[PDB]
Amino acid sequence: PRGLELLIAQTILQGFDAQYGRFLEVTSGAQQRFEQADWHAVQQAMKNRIHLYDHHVGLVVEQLRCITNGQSTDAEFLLRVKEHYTRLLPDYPRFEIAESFFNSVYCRLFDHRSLTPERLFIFSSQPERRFRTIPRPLAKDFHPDHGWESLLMRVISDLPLRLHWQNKSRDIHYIIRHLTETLGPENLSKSHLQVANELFYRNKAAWLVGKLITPSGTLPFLLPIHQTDDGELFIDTCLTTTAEASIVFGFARSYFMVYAPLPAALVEWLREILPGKTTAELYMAIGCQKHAKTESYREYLVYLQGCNEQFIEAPGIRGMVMLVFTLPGFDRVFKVIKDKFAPQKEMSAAHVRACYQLVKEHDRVGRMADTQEFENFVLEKRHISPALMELLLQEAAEKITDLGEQIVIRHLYIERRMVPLNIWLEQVEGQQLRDAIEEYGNAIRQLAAANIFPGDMLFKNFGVTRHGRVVFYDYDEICYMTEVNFRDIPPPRYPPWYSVSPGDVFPEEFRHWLCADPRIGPLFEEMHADLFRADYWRALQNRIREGHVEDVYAYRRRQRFSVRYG
Ligand SMILES: Nc1ncnc2c1ncn2[C@@H]1O[C@H](COP(=O)(O)OP(=O)(O)OP(=O)(O)O)[C@@H](O)[C@H]1O
Ligand SMILES: Nc1ncnc2c1ncn2[C@@H]1O[C@H](COP(=O)(O)O)[C@@H](O)[C@H]1O
Ligand SMILES: [Mg+2]
Repeated sequence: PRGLELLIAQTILQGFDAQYGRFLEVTSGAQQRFEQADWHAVQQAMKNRIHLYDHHVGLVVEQLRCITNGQSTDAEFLLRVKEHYTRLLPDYPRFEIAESFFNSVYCRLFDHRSLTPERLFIFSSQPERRFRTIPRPLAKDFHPDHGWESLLMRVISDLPLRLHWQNKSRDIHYIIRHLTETLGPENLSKSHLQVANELFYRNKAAWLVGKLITPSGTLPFLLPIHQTDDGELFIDTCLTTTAEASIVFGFARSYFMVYAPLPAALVEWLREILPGKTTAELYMAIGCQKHAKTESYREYLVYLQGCNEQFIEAPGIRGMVMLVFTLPGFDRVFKVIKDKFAPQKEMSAAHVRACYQLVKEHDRVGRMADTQEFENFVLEKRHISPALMELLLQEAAEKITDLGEQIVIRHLYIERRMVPLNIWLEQVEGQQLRDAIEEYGNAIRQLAAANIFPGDMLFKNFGVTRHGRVVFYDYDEICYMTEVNFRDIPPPRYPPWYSVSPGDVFPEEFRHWLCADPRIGPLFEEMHADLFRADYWRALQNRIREGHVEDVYAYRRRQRFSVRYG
């Protein structure tokens, strides 16, 4: 009886302990991967780290099964287990993530249905932290008592990175000028530094994240440590702006790889810098993706209970395969695969689902948005707008089940809500339009350089962020770059003896679409003409196959030290 309820509760908790343990054993390898520039490893780590959590929830559920099987499928029994599990939390440093794990297990057990607040931690059970004193620092303070050249030499001479610096003084002085031109000699000496103990690794970079304490108030202080074609460590640029920081930790970049024995602590410190990020967003930034899903559902529930607006179909051009809706004042959209696709389409829901999975664990490169897959998402009929309820019933009838006052959508994705780039290009003008086309062209370029070929490059498949960045979001259109045949001469039209086969792509036909509006055409020819040349694309897939891995700067290129300062 009791003993069993306890074993279960404890095997679930032992499960979380083990998964987080494994999770950071992986993370700790980031330094070595970067130190030996093993770029291909860095990416496999991103995939293995992402699967860990589900792997363990898997093991734990199997155990839970053998351990009983008869009771696992029993809601009365699990009510007790939750009871005990909850009494094990007051101790655990990572209790919040411990709750998510319990939920994950609960869900696998009941195939994601009947999720009441009494059966799982949809809410928390624990009092809000509101931090005391971290058991151990997590960040060090640096005062310029001879500082700036001394302060910096001291911090640069603290990184555990085992490679040679290709002229520190050089980089160290670049940093000084920036601060100087930014704070003014006076306050620069009134201001100090507080840099996090751990480096945030991502791709071919090792990030330093600290706080610039100005008498004006605290500010972001980030230094992207890069490495030369032959192992030289150098600091490329320095960002002390909140907006800048928001991009570096943007939702369209792969999560950072930062060693964090106590996540909640790290998250809270982070709020200071980039204060526009919500709780889930901060977790997601440092890698706790599954836990952020838990927090996302909470922020959703909060916003929902506090608004008298109904769910309506997302603004823009309706799609051939997905049905996407949103709440007026909410910063996300829901996307569901439609029962049947438009005649012009010949792919399976399975393939669509595969693409979303493909990009989730991909080097998102800052151009593809993170998404959250939800099984059996529940909505309250009285919340769905009449126009939308009929769309769902007509387009996704198979994916929705009635429950009287509420409906259940079986599968769906949730992602950052942006404004469809096709709408932006019709709202913006002048400089703002140039910035969009450049931003758009560079999106294609970077996706391409990371073995991702957008399927349909039409504006309607891209979105514009709060910062005016163009991010791709129509994932089932995608295919790997080393999997498409680029061609020079386009097939005749007379708007087929000229045989074209699956995989063929004619970069010159792009002119026709991407340049039909006289407003933007010229802008393309000026900033992105290369995109119409099949030679350009083939060169790109050559470096891919050659195993090359292009660099990505989470900032404007004209901010790189080697650009502005000589
Ligand atoms: N992240 C988003 N933010 C804002 N609107 C979005 C977002 N994602 C999709 N939409 C809305 O839905 C439309 C895009 O639907 P979408 O392109 O994703 O279906 P689909 O992707 O075309 O099917 P397929 O992938 O096979 O091309 C846009 O018109 C846009 O208004
Ligand atoms: N259908 C759902 N409705 C509401 N929350 C969910 C749903 N599915 C999963 N979650 C939440 O997301 C976390 C589980 O993610 P997962 O393990 O992939 O099922 C849990 O902490 C749950 O609170
Ligand atoms: Mg589309």
